[PDB]
Amino acid sequence: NPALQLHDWVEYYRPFAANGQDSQLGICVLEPDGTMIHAGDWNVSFTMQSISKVISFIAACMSRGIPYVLDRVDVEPTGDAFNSIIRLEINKPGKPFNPMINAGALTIASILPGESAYEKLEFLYSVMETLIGKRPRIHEEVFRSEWETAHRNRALAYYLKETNFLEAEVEETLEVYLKQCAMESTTEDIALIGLILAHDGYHPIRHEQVIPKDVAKLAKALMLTCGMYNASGKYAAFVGVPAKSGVSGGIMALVPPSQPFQSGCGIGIYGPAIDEYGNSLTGGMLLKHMAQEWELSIF
Amino acid sequence: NPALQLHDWVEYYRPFAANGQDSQLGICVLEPDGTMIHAGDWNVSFTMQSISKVISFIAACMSRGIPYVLDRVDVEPTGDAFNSIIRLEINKPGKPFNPMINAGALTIASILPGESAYEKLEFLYSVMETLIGKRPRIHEEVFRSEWETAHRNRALAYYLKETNFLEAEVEETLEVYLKQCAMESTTEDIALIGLILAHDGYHPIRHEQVIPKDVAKLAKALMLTCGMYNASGKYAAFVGVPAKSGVSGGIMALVPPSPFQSGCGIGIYGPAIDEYGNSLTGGMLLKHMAQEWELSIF
Amino acid sequence: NPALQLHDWVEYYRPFAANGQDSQLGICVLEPDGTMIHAGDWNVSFTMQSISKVISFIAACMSRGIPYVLDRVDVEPTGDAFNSIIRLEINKPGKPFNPMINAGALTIASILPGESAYEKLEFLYSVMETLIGKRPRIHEEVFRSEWETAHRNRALAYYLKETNFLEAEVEETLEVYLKQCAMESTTEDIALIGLILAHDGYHPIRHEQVIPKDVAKLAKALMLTCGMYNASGKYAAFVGVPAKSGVSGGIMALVPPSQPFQSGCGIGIYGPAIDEYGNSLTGGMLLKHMAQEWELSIF
Amino acid sequence: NPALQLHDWVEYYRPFAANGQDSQLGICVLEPDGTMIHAGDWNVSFTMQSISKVISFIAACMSRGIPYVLDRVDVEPTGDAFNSIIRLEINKPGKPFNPMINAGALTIASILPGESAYEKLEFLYSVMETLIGKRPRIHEEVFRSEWETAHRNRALAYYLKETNFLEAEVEETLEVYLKQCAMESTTEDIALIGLILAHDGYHPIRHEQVIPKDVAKLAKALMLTCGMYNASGKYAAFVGVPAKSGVSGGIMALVPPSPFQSGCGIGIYGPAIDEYGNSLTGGMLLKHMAQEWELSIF
Repeated sequence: NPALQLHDWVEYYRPFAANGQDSQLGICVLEPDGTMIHAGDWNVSFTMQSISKVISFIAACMSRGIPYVLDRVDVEPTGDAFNSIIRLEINKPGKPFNPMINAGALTIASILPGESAYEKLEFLYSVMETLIGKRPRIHEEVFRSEWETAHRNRALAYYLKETNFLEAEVEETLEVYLKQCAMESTTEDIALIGLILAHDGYHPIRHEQVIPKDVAKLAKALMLTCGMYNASGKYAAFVGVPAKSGVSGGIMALVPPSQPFQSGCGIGIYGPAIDEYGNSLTGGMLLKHMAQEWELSIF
Repeated sequence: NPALQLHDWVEYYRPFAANGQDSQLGICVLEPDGTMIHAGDWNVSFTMQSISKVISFIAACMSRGIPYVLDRVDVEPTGDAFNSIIRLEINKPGKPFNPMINAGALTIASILPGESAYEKLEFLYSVMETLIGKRPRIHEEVFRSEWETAHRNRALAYYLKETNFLEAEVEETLEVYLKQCAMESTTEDIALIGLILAHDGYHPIRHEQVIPKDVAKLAKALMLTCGMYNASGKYAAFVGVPAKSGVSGGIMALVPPSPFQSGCGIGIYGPAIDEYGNSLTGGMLLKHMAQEWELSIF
Repeated sequence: NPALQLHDWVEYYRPFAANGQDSQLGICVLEPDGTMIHAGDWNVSFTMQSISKVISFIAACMSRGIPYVLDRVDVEPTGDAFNSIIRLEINKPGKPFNPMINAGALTIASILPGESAYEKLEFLYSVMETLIGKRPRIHEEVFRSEWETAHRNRALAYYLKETNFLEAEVEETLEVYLKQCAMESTTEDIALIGLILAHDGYHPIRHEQVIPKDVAKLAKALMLTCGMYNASGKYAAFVGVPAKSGVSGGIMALVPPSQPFQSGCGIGIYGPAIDEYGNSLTGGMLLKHMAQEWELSIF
Repeated sequence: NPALQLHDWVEYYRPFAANGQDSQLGICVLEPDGTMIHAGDWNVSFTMQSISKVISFIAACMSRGIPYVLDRVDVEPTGDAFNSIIRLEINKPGKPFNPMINAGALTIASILPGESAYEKLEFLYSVMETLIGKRPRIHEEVFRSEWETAHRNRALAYYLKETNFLEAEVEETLEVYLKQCAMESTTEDIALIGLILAHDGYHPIRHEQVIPKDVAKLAKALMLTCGMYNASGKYAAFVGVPAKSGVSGGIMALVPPSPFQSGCGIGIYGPAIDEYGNSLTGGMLLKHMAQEWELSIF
C-alpha cells in the first residue's frame, strides 16, 4: 500500500507546481528495519539549503553543549519570515529568536568550533558524515551564485555582529552558512536523517548512538515549532509531525515510534516549487495528505 | 511513586513563588482508568482565565466547523505577548494569528453561535458541561472587576471590529470573553478536560465521544504551538507537552497515549506568574515531571 | 492677480478629484488688513475634522500651560498613519508622539479642563469663539454616524487608557474628540484661524491678543512637522508652509510676515477627495501650486 | 552684545557635558556682510560625520537632479533612530524615508556621479569645495577605525542592495559614505555652509550662486524635518531653526533672512551627545540663542 499510495499522490500533486516558484516531486520514507519506499524524483540531487540548519544546530550543541548554544540563541517562533530582520533591532538586546530562521542559523554557524570557515565547516561535515555515512558533496555553482548575492543575509549577519551575537567575523560566517546550504542531497539522504532523529540520535541501520538523545530531541522540538517558519503553526495543525524546509524545495520530516510506520520513520520530500513561506508547495501538499491518511500527527 | 514524587516536587517548588507576581501550588493528574493523584492546593478553586480559550475554540469549531473558524482566525504563533495588538494593524488585512492570543480568542467569542452574549455563553457552558460534567460556576466578583478595567482587551476588540474580524458587537464579545475567563475550576477539572483532549475527545470516564476527534486534535496542536504564547518554544523544547495557561495561575497540560502509558490530563495551580503570563512555580513543576518521567512527545 | 490666479488654478485642479476618494474645490486667503479673496466652493460648510486638533491643542495649552501638555504628549513626527496604533504598545511607556495624530489628539481632549465631555467641550468652544467670533455649529448627523463606528479611535483611546495617557474616561473622551471633529466651517473660517496663528495669536481684525504667542508658535511648529502626518515631509519640501488637514477634505495653511502677502495671511482650502495620507488630493495640488508660484516657503 | 552673550552662554552650558557621552563647546555665527562671532572651541577641528549628508544630498541633486533623487529616496521623517533599519523591511518596497537618516544617505552616496567610490568622492569634495573654499581634509585615522567596525551601517547598506535601493556596490558605497563622514571641519566651516544655505545657495562672500536655489531650499526643508532625526520635532518646537547634526558633536544651523536680520549660519561643537545622536551642550546652546533672540522661523 504505502509504496503504491505514494506513487498515486505524487502523480496527483505534481500538477500544482504551476502555483509555486518546478514540476518535480519526490518522496522517500525509511524505517528502522531498512524498509525503504519512494516515488517521483526521489534520487535527484538538490542542495539542502535551510535543512542544513538542523544539522549545524546539532553540531553546535554537540561541540559546545546545549547550555552554551542557548545563551547565544533562543528557541522561540518569531511569527516573521525566515529571513526577517526586524526583531534584531526591536527586541533588545537583540538575541536571535531561534536557530531555524536565518538570523539564528547564522549565529549557530558562528559558534561552531573552529577559527576559520574551513575549521568550522570541517566539524560540521564530519558530523554530517556520521549521519549520511559519507562526506557532503557541495554544489560550487550554487554556492558561488549565492556568495555573490547573499545581501539580505549579510545584512542579518552584520546586524548580529553589532549586537554581538556572532562569535566570528561576518564574511567568515557567511561562508560557513552558505556552504552548508549548498550541501547536496536526495530525498534518501534527508529521509535517513529524520529516521535518526526520530529515534533520538540512534542510527537504526548502523546500530550506533550518533547524536545525543537530548540534542536530537531538542532538534525535533525546534522543527515542529520553527522548522517551517511562520507556517509551522499550520503544519502542526494539519500535519502534526516535526518538519524542516529548504528554499531549494526540500522537506525533511520524521515520525517518532508509535498500522503504517508503527516503528516510526524518516521522511524526505523534494518539490522545487515553493510557497510564500519558502516551503515546497507540492511537497507540502504531499506531506499533508500522507499525515492525513495514515494519521501521523504526534498530537 | 508518582503520588509521592508529586508531593515532594510541589513542596520543593512552592518557595519559588517569591520571584513572580502567590505561595500556592497544586497539581492533579488523571488517567483513562480513573486513577487520580494530587498534591498541594489541587482543590482550591480559581478562574480558568485564558485556559478557557481552548474550550471556546473547540466550541466554535463544533458549531461553525473548522473551515469557518479558519477563515476568521489563523493558527500561527505571533512571537508576541498574549495581549499584543501590533499584528492587527501591521499584518494586513489583519486576521488574528491564532485563537490562543487575546486577539484571536475574542474573534472566536464573536463567532460562537447566538444572537446575544447570553446565547453564545449558554452554548459555551454546555460544551464545557459535557466535559467537566456540570454547569461551570462564574466568579461574579472577578468578572465585575475585569469588566470595568479591561482596556487593553477593549482596544483589541475594537481594532478587530475595525478590520472586520468580529462577527459581533464589541461589548457583546467582551462580555462573552470576560465571562468564560471567569469560569471557575480546580486542578481536577482542567486535568479532566486535558484527559479528554489527550484521548482525541473521547471522555474516558463516560466512554463517549464528547468532542469531534479532528477538533480535539486541532486544539492540541494550538496548545503546543501557541498555548503558552511567546514562551511556547521553550515549552516544546523543555517540557514537550501540549499546554495552556491562564494569568490566574492555571496550567492545563496532557500526554497522548504511549508511567502514564495510556496518556493523562494535567491540572496545575500557581498564582505567581512570569513575564509571559504563565505560572512560575506551576511551570517549573510541569517541567520537572516532563524531564523526570520523559513525557515529551518529541 | 491673486484673485484671478486662484480662479484659474481651482478650475485647473478641480478635475484631479477622480483620483481621490468629491469634485469640489474651494480656497480663501485672508490678510491682516482685511483683504480677502476666494474661488471655487469657498463658502460651502464642512466639518473641520482633524483641523480641530490644532484648536484643542491650543485650548489645552492655554488652560493647563505648555508644560502640563508636554508631560502628556510629545511633539515628534511618527512616520506612521494619523490613526496608527503600533507606537502605543512598542514605544514604552507608550506616550503618544504628538497632538496631531489621532492618539495624541485623543490625549489632548482628555486633559481639556472639565469633568464631563460637556464641561471640556464648553471650554474648547469658547476658545473657538474667540477665534472665529461665533460659537461652533455642529453637524449632529456626522457626529452620530461617527459615534457609531469610531472603532479604530476607541481602540486607540482604550489603549491610551491602559498605558495611563488619558486624563478621562474613554467614552467621555471620544465624545469630546468626535464633537470637535464635527464642528462645521468654511474656507473662510479656517483661513481666519491661520491668519491669527500666522500673527502669533493676535487677531489682526479685532486687534486683540486672543492666543498666547508661545502657544500659537508651538501650534505652527507642530503643523509643519505633523500637521499633514506622514506627508508632512513632502509638504515641508514642496510647500514649506505650516498646514493641517481634515479627512473631510479641508486644509488650513498660513504664512508668517515677510510681493504677494508680504504681510502674511491665513489660508483655507476645501477639497473633499483625499489621498492615501488623508490629505485633500486637489486641495493639496492647489496649495503646492500656490506656494510654488508666489514662493511662500518659510525656508 | 551677541559676541558677548555667546561667551557667557558657552561658559554657562559647557559644564552640562557630564550628562552625555566631552567637556568642549564651541560656536560660530556668520553673516552675509562677513561679520563673524565666536566663543569657545570654535577652531577645534572635528569630523562632520552626519552633517555631511546634507552636502552629499545637495550634490546628488546637482548631478542627478531632484526628480531622479526623489525616485531613490523620500523626504519623510521616520520617527526612528538615525541608524534604524526597521522600515527597510516593513515599509515595502523599501524606499528609504529620507536622506538624513543613515539608510537614505547611503542610498544618496550610491547615486552620486561616478564609476567608483573615488569618482563619487571627487565630485563630492568639489561641491564641498565651492562651499568652504578648499578641498576638504579627511581624518584618515577616524575613517580607518570606522571602516573596520561599521556593522550597523553595513547591514543597512546590504539590505538596501537587496531591495534594489543602491545604485552601487555595497562596499563602494560604504567607502563613499564613511569618507564624507570623516571630512574635517570647524564651527567656522559649517557656519559658512549654513549661511550659503540660509541664502538659498548664494554664497554671500564670493557673490555667486553656488547651489541651485531650489536645491538649497529642499536641503533646508529636510534639515528642519529630519536633520535632527527622531528629535527634530522638539527642535522645530523649541528652537525652530533648520538644523543638522553629527555624532562627533557638530550641529549646523541657519536663519533665513528677516539681530541677524539678514540671516546667518551657525556652527556648533559639543562632543557629548544625547540618546538621539545630537550634541547635548551644543543643543542647549542653540536653544538658548533661538529663545533669547527669537530666531524661530515659526
